Amino acid sequence: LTAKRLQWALVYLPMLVATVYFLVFSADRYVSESVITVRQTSSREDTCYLQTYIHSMGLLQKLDQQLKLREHFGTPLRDPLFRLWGGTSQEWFLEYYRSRVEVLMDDICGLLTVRVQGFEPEFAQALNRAILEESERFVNELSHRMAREQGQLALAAVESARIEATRKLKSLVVVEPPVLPEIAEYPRRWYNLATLLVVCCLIYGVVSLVVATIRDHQD
Amino acid sequence: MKLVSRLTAKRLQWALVYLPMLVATVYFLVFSADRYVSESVITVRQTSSNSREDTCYLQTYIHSMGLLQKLDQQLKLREHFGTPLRDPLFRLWGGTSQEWFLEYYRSRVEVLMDDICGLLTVRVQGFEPEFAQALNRAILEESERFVNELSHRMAREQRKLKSLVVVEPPVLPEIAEYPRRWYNLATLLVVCCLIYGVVSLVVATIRDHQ
Amino acid sequence: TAKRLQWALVYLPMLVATVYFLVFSADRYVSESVITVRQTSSREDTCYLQTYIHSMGLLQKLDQQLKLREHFGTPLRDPLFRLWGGTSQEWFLEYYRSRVEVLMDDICGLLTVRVQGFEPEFAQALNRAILEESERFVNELSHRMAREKLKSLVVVEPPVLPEIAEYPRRWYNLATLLVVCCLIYGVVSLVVATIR
Amino acid sequence: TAKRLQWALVYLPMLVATVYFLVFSADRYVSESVITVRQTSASREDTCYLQTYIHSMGLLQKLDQQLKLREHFGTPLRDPLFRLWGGTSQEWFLEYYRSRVEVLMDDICGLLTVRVQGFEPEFAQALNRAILEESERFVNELSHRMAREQGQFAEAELEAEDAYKLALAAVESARIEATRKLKSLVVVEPPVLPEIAEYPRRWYNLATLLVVCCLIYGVVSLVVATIRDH
Repeated sequence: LTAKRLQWALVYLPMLVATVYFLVFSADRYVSESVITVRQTSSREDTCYLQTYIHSMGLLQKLDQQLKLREHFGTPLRDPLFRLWGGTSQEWFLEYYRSRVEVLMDDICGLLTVRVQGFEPEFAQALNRAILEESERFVNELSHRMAREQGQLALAAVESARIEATRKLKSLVVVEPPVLPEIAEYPRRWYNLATLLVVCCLIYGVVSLVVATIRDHQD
Repeated sequence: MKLVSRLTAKRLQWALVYLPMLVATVYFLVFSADRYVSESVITVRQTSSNSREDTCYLQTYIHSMGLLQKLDQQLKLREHFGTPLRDPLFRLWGGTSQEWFLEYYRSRVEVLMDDICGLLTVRVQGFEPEFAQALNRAILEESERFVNELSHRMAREQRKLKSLVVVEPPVLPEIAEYPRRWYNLATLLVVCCLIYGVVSLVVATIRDHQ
Repeated sequence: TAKRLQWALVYLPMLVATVYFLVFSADRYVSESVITVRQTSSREDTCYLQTYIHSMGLLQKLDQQLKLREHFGTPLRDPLFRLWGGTSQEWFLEYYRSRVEVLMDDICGLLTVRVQGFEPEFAQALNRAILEESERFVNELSHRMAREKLKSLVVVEPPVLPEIAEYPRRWYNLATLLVVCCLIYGVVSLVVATIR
Repeated sequence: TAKRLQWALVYLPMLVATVYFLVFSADRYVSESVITVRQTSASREDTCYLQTYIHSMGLLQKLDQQLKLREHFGTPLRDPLFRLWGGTSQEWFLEYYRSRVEVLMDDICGLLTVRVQGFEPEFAQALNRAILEESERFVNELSHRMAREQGQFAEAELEAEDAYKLALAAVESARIEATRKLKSLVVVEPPVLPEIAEYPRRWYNLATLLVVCCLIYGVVSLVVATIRDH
């Protein structure tokens, strides 16, 4: 258990693996963020509804039928970690999508920021636009169905029910529309490499100090 | 006290160190039964004005008994849950009591409440995915019927008053979420080790003391 | 000596509990019901129901309706949980309060009532009579207020016929008694050894 | 190893700093304005909408099409670290603009303070006025987007006579809603024209560099002592 073996098996090997991954094997991932809010036309419950519905399963069924997500995410064969392996289960696909699309909530303003990822910037922007339009359609159809079933003299009630069923009661205002990225911000190769270098340097130092400490006993 | 010296290091190991993974491996791999899960997300609204409390009403009503009787008459849960004879732990034995059936149904159907803004999530386990989806849909339809009858009664004593919002409809699973075989094996390894270390220390000090 | 506290402290309660729970105990079925009072047009009415269920007048009306004094005297084999004949009215009140457990869930205003009895149909009938009389009192309060169907009772979970005896848990009671008896033995042995 | 160790993590770092700061650095002028939106005839949510929109990306595209900040921010060649290099990424441009434009909100009153940076005073003032005008137009456009859909719905409904009356009244209400300035932005302090720079604070960063260099020197001396005792 010499120092050469510890340096080779704790510092040089993991840094070598990380270097030959992040430089020649990793696949770039472009993000396309947007900032949205849903308001009543002359609201925390509706933004919770949107936050849940974005990570839902029916939205995935619609989006996979629309923009062909599965065959897009299987394109980069060089990177084996972030690619979507073919023939995988539906639950793995759902978890992969939930990892790719990140939704954050600003509770002070109730603003939903959605950052989607894709291996092509145009695909990421198209996916974000599809998410926005499907979210608006869902938040509209919910109120449409609710008012139509609630409304279902008598003639005035029928007229009120039909005009409520056809009215655009809800609307989604796009504060910051889905942008088209130019370069990929993921993965942060150099930051990850520096963090890993610090971590294995500290780990090697700690284990070397421990080894010297146990070796101190010389009966 | 004479049996304390019998417990050598090799003995206590076969005792709680290896044995447990033997039985865990012969159960979780060749004896357990898959359990597909269907998940739905709902919330009831204030349409009967012309509302978390109604959601807790629904939370108590889902884990009730009359709903279980209705579902047993409708979809025959009792005969379905006895299907896997391979795994008795995850199976409903025939001829059991009604209360044990109620506890089994409460264990299978899991209801959670997102409390920051009140979203009712329901996860239903079944040995076939289509049966889990059907049970979830039946639970939702009886849910809507009860929340409508909840008002229909006082309206009659004094039209769809309330309504059920379906954020996430009952999905049809493809692969089985439970049981987590390798995960349970890993946690079992961790616990069996920890207790072996602790009991080795305590048997060492009780051997030294006497 | 130390054998006196070894035997007479922990063993004799275990033989007593064994000869009670195994043979001398009487099975007690239990029914449950989950309700909420709501106006037909409200926590105050819920608190009114809470203090009215465990009251005196309701006990008199229930004794007239169903004669619980005869029903709680049937099992002669159980000397503790049976209702002794010719007891005081106050002991009857405490017995009724023990046999009918009401729990309040105030995060949404839910009443739950669990009624124990030696017959399952009797337990269901007692639960239904309690629900009916509580509803009658709920509207009678407003009727007497406005005299010089105002309110209704919402039934989340109606009374249920029990099939097996949920109470008492013999093995659970024996185990927790064993644990406490051993603890008591441990503490008294430690102090009686460290006093020396 | 012993004496040359300090001649690297402290003195040399402090040096590569003063010759850059007092010779290589170029001044950066600051233009300050204080704004608050208001409903005509709380209002904090629209102010925080505005806070999001100022640092947003579409506003940067509009400002680049209007005033062409890309070539302006690359004019001073004397600062390799502070200028905007040519051919850099769009995201780096967004980060640079976010760094240059500073937005604060005081919440006990809800006033927005916008402090923009530049290399000329006239350019800084014109940029501040550009964000002011674009924000004032943006709030009105956001409010009118919610009204043009109602106008379209009323036009669809327009396609006994009481139905005609309500269809005309609703479409007239939608028309007068779509053409009215519903959200108006009032300026407490208009953008000002600076005279001297303030944000190239030479003496402030030198103390921080001194502190971090002393900390690095101490920790590196301690680990060197460790490895020497080993």
